[PDB]
Amino acid sequence: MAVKVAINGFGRIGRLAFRRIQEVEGLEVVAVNDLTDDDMLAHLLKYDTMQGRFTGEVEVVDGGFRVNGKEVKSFSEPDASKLPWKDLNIDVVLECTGFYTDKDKAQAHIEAGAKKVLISAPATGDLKTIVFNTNHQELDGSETVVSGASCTTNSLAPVAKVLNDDFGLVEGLMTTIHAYTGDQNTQDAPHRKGDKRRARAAAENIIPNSTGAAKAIGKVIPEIDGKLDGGAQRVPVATGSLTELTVVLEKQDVTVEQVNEAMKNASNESFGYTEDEIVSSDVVGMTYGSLFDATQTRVMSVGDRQLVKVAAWYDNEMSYTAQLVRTLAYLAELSK
Amino acid sequence: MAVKVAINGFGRIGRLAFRRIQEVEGLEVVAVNDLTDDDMLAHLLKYDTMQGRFTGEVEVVDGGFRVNGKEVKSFSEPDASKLPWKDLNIDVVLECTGFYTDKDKAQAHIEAGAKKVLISAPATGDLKTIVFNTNHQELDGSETVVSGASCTTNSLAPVAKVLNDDFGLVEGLMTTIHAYTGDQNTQDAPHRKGDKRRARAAAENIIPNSTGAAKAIGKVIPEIDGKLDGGAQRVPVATGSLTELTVVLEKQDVTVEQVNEAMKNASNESFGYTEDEIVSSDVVGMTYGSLFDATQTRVMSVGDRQLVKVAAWYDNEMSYTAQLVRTLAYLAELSK
Amino acid sequence: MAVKVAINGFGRIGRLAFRRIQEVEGLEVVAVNDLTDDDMLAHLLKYDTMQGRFTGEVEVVDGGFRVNGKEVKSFSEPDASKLPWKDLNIDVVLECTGFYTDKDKAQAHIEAGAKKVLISAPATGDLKTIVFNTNHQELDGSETVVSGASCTTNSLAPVAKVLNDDFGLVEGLMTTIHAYTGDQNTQDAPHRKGDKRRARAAAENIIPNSTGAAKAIGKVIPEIDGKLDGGAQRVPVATGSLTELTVVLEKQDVTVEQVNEAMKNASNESFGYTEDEIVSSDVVGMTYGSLFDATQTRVMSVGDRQLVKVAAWYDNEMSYTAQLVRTLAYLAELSK
Amino acid sequence: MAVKVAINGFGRIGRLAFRRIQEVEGLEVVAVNDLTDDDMLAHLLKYDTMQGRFTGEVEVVDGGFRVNGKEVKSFSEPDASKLPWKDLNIDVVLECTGFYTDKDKAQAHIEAGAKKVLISAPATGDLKTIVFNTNHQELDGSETVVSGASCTTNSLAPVAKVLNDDFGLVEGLMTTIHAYTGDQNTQDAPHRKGDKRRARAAAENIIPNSTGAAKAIGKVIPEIDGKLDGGAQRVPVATGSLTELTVVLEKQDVTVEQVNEAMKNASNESFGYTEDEIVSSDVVGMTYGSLFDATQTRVMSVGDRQLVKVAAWYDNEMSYTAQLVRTLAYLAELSK
Ligand SMILES: NC(=O)c1ccc[n+]([C@@H]2O[C@H](COP(=O)([O-])OP(=O)(O)OC[C@H]3O[C@@H](n4cnc5c(N)ncnc54)[C@H](O)[C@@H]3O)[C@@H](O)[C@H]2O)c1
Ligand SMILES: NC(=O)c1ccc[n+]([C@@H]2O[C@H](COP(=O)([O-])OP(=O)(O)OC[C@H]3O[C@@H](n4cnc5c(N)ncnc54)[C@H](O)[C@@H]3O)[C@@H](O)[C@H]2O)c1
Ligand SMILES: NC(=O)c1ccc[n+]([C@@H]2O[C@H](COP(=O)([O-])OP(=O)(O)OC[C@H]3O[C@@H](n4cnc5c(N)ncnc54)[C@H](O)[C@@H]3O)[C@@H](O)[C@H]2O)c1
Ligand SMILES: NC(=O)c1ccc[n+]([C@@H]2O[C@H](COP(=O)([O-])OP(=O)(O)OC[C@H]3O[C@@H](n4cnc5c(N)ncnc54)[C@H](O)[C@@H]3O)[C@@H](O)[C@H]2O)c1
Repeated sequence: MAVKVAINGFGRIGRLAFRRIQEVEGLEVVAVNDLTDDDMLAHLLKYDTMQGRFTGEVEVVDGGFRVNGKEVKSFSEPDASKLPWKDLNIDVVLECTGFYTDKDKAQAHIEAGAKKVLISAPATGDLKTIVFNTNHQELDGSETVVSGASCTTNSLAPVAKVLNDDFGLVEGLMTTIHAYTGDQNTQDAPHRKGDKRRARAAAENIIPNSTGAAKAIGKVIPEIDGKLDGGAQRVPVATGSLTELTVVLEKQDVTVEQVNEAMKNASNESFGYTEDEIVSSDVVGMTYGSLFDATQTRVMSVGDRQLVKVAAWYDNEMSYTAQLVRTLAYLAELSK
Repeated sequence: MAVKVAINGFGRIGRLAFRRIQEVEGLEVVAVNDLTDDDMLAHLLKYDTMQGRFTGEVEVVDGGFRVNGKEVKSFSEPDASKLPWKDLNIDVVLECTGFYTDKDKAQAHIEAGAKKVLISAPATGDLKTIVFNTNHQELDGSETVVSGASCTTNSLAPVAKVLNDDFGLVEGLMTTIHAYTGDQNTQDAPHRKGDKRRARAAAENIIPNSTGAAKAIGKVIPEIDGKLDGGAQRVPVATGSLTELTVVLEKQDVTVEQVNEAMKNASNESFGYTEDEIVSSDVVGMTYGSLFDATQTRVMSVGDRQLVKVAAWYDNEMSYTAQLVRTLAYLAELSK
Repeated sequence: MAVKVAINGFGRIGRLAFRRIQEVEGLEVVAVNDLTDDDMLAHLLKYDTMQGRFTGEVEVVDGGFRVNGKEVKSFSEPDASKLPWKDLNIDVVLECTGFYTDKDKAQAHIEAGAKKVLISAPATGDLKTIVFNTNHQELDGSETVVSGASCTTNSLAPVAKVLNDDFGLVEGLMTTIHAYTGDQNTQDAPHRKGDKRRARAAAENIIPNSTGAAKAIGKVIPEIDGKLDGGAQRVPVATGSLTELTVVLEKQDVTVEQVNEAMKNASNESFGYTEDEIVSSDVVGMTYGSLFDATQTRVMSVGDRQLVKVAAWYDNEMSYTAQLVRTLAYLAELSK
Repeated sequence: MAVKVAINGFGRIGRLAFRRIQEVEGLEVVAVNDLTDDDMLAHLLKYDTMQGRFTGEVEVVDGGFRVNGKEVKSFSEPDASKLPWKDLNIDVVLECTGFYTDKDKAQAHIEAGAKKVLISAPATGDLKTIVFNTNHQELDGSETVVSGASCTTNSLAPVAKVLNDDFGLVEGLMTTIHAYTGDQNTQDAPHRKGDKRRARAAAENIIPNSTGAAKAIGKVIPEIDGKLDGGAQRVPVATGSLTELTVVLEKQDVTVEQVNEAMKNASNESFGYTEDEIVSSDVVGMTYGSLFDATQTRVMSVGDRQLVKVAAWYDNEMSYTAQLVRTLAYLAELSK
């Protein structure tokens, strides 16, 4: 029998993690918690605007919903500490609500009976922040709370690591041209968090916004802590994003071909490499955490001084989710 | 000195009502209530994605904000019954939160000290529902709570009235191809009201939805109560909407020219008439409650049996708001 | 060996017909003609914004491109009469350029050597217009030029037939809320055809437009010729469309349940039936020609007089394409 | 009497240039040329998706259209060399077709009888490239063909000049997150220029693309020739754009406040300054060629090595047009 997973917050990441977990043996979602009725949950699992119809069968049943014959218990409890995790034998909670993004707060799940908690976002507190295939080996299995970092962090980390390992990273600035997300308002309206830019119509604007991804890349790659920073422009695509990274390197006389070859060599199931002139919708549903795009590599040289820019695609939904589920699996396998 | 208006809910309609009130003498907004800080409020008044920069000067001051030298007191009180309306001499509350859409609930403003309440939506309970220039003369000045109807009701009313007055309305069905609004989710997510369609990405879908507009047109035009019904398709424009009305008329041998001439004759500052082949973005900001579009008139005749279809544009924002503020002005003038 | 297909115009419908043909045994595309280089053709086959990555392998070769090991000859010839159809043994041309939508013009392919021509649109001239599973049996195999009708015609036909067969169709009007297409301008600009509405920014507007679908439904269902008419509102989704049909029926005391059951009974691989509260993106990629949506049925009754409204979803792209390919297959099978 | 202007290509820039010219005394548009009928031209002048209704009156007359009582002659001649510029006394052609972007080609207008040509784009050949208020004083009045550079170049120039003048520009890389434009396809289709990216659905994608803006900034600012490079991401807003510039400076220990103060001091009617948290739709219609946005300034410092990033907004339409008309006015004034 599988590792028993409970998803807290059946949102974009929660539901896609659910879908992704269907295709990973030894992981089962036995429970889902949100703030809504079961008809809504089943409906949002079946139908997904950007990610497509769920392929299996979804049925509403007493106390939850059944997916391909398998019963998922569901709950409507805003306070995680009151969830029946001890009774259900939860091995790991995928904390995907956006409201427990901190070690202390996530501990609610451990009190409620979960053995571990993996947060679908950056989190404050004394915990590890993990981008799979960049630093997942920093896990030893004894962690009770882990962060899977952010989508952007997952797109950035393998890129920054190659730049650092192969060229020496001096410093850099990043912009992610990022799809709009649920914390953005549909029409211009007050924003819960006081952000005057997330306050504006999501799908009608280029919207500058913050992110920690680059500032907190040091949590994932300690040897470059403090060397990156940058922000985001939220733009009107519902999913699919691009990280542009502009860097100063230690190596001199760096060429486009050298940067690209180095990226290619470091490719794996988390870090994709393409030379095709693709655009954002081509990466919707992709399971790479980061797709390095060699067509966008630039090297500006003035005398002995070089700036190097690179760009990596990610589906800020599915790319992140696939990374999150890998980390989940690995976290489980090490714990047993 | 002016009629003293308080806007409850500085939302899309609230803020646009504020802007529209700036250009109507004898009306002042002296107070605004919402659920946010003053920086947000001032910012959302200044900048508006679809409706353009606010032309005057907006400044944050102690206890509110100043618009062109005029002080607006602001509040952060989700329970209307606790607002200082008595102390401020509120003559009318523009109820624009979407949460007091019922005579009894809106009564909280009366208890708080407001003389009158006008609700920016259809509302249940023993009150009048008013589309300016279609039934505003049903007001006598003694009403304490009034509904300004919906945007769709305001687009539909003058059209249905002409159809009825001039041709006899037997029955009809309506569809409004309607811009998305703030009650719709940015990304597929749980919907507060359990509506599986309003739950979906607002700007990425054709989304079928309900409305009362047609079913409750009887509140505005009693002589055609129960003769209309229909729904909405929410589509990805951030504002600007079209109402398509398909009717069976008692008059025989009706022609396109007849329908069109009849609409033109009935035109005023609430009901515009056009023969130009416009599209939705051409009516953004317009102050007609309803723009009859003659180019879309159709008459299908099979023997003696005719179906007649017409279409009317409205800016679900500014068109409704202009109607609302006319009704507010009139309600005030009759009260004195 | 398969029926030998040439696709003229590797556009939206051309490429999707290509994809669809890959999964239908006894049909092969041996030739493609457009107005561009092979790199472009291959690229647009591989990547598709709304329809997803092509699953197989696509490679540019000398004189064309190779798909999963199979060679496709390609051409760049604007005058179809000059195509090497005789030399290539073309059994059927999928005419998908939008520029040969007439029997006489399409004859260019017969002169160039193709045995038959099937047009991806309504076409003038002495030829048959075919919606698969509604009137495809009107084909005997001796036709040299055939039209596959339009996307709208395919969504409307099975619906209209069931209304007529089961209830008696007196008359009706139709609106399709339709995704924007390639003959719509990106930004407001002159339009090649003089259409002041198709001239406007496709993805920023609700745009009223014509269609023949309903006026020429008589070509597909002769027994209701002249009884339907209507138009379109083009809206900003890149694909996925909805047909609303409002009708007068002969049968009295018709209920929603009756209309819905009658539609359900008529369902097949061309005509789907759903009771789920889906939205346009849920039909992207679907292969039904028409998805009847029971949640949108309405019956308006005033005394003895009834209006009945129904709505059917279609992917104006894939739904039409799947229909087109079925008709192509059938046309081939009857010819041999 | 005014400088007699003829607009070649009544497109986005052409029509907006027309509108802008209505509010600049001593400039008249007496003639317009495009590839379409007068009804379309007049319609597209009246109605504008992003830029709003034309305020004055537009009327179709014999041989052109009348704007506020003033006759504009119109033509339908793809070959500029055949235009009746001698007969009409054209002082300056605003070359806005996108098809004459080269000194030699634009010379067709001089042969046709125009005294001068100003091109609404970067242009090859022996001519000056002008960004108003950055290098317009490089004009002496004897030029017959001039380029007004690109929208991006206009947003970047005043920024780059300040960085250079005040800090010493070593090198930099730029990204413009740019609104989609008319040479982008509506749906994925072959692209006239073989660009596999401009080939994609303009409003559904983040689309990487080239620009010369930065590489040819050296035409406008010769003292920094060859020190900048960069590209674009076309995203789904219909207008309004942001230029991010990441730079290495000679001055050490630069702060955010220094960069911002430096930008503020250089502000004028071409180069605006804001500290407001605006978004793209807030700059639609603005007449600054560049709006420097202080909220986005970043300085990354690792020991003694700094990267400085800044961003300036521009309405790629109206910002560019306003700059183009300023350069037109000035070019005329010096010529007389
Ligand atoms: N959308 C993305 O690109 C993306 C990518 C990576 C990481 N993330 C992170 O994942 C988290 C969620 O993001 P999302 O886009 O899935 O958001 P979402 O809003 O789609 O989903 C959050 C869900 O949590 C539910 N919820 C809220 N409070 C709850 C409570 N206390 N108890 C139970 N359920 C509750 C909501 O009802 C909602 O369904 C955030 O921290 C976010 O930053 C998002
Ligand atoms: N938007 C339209 O096109 C449209 C048209 C006509 C009528 N309406 C109606 O107007 C009302 C508001 O619409 P909107 O589009 O402006 O929505 P919105 O979300 O912009 O406005 C809601 C505003 O009210 C505030 N609010 C919510 N609860 C509150 C509380 N109890 N106390 C104080 N403030 C509170 C919110 O913070 C927000 O500012 C709804 O009834 C809606 O149906 C909307
Ligand atoms: N939803 C839809 O877009 C859809 C659905 C049903 C039917 N149709 C019809 O099918 C046809 C094609 O539709 P589409 O959207 O795929 O077209 P499209 O705009 O994508 O382009 C069709 C292709 O024809 C090519 N072509 C090849 N030879 C040509 C020549 N001789 N002249 C002109 N073009 C040539 C063009 O380059 C283009 O790639 C049209 O008749 C259309 O109305 C489209
Ligand atoms: N943001 C912008 O759209 C923008 C900004 C700066 C510069 N520009 C540049 O200005 C130019 C115009 O751009 P646009 O956006 O207005 O393009 P557009 O397609 O909107 O307008 C081009 C117009 O020229 C017409 N035309 C008239 N005579 C022609 C002929 N002889 N041959 C070919 N076409 C003819 C076309 O019908 C069309 O209306 C291009 O160089 C473009 O790069 C565009």
